[PDB]
Amino acid sequence: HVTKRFDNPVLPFNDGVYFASTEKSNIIRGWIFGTTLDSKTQSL
Repeated sequence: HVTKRFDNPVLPFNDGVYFASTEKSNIIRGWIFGTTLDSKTQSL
């Protein structure tokens, strides 16, 4: 909060990705993966 630090940009997924999370309050909720993110393609 402090800046409000709303960090959540689109990032590439080249050949597999390592995600590490430090949490204390169950704040990260999920993940989305795909190509265009506009229902033109199939996304998960």
